Amino acid sequence: HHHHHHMVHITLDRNTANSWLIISKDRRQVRMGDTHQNVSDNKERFSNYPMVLGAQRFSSGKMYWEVDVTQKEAWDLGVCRDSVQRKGQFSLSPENGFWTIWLWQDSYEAGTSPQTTLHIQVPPCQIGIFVDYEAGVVSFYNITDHGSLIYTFSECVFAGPLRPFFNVGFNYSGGNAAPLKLCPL
Ligand SMILES: CC(=O)N1Cc2ccc(N)cc2C1
Repeated sequence: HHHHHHMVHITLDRNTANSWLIISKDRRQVRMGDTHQNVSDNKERFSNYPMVLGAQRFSSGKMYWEVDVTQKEAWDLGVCRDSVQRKGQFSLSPENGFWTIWLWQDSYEAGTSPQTTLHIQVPPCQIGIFVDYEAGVVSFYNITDHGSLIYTFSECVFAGPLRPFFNVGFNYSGGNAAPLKLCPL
């Protein structure tokens, strides 16, 4: 891919974070804390899962960013509508306003309904995410494997402003404490 030149500087929005997340001072890294992080509740926070949004909102254009997933066992990445549900249980699907991929139990899957099996030969340490708003496209790239394509959602019906979406995953195993990190341009 040659999407690198649409690079955007993403930062995380503390106000949207699940109350157990710890976001770095530079707002470029997030990890699961071992307890509640002593913040007030608000209507923006994801309550049920270790999720957080980017601060940036996109309603046009082409955008590209990269995320480091080194040594994690579980995570979700992509974009979502600004108006997605925050409270209670929900599935990650385009019908619910999410365009995502994930790692879970040693398999990679795209957040379609039902989910789609991904075929990745080189487990990624960094993921590239490309959004073309006008084209209705969200694509995922394996930066560890020379930028190879992972998955493309096409004919996307965004139906509103988009935000970068992150899930650091639970850490029941003790093997998933590592952060998600936004990689430098
Ligand atoms: C609401 C719910 O079922 N959750 C969210 C959450 C957050 C942190 C921890 N340690 C456990 C759980 C389970």
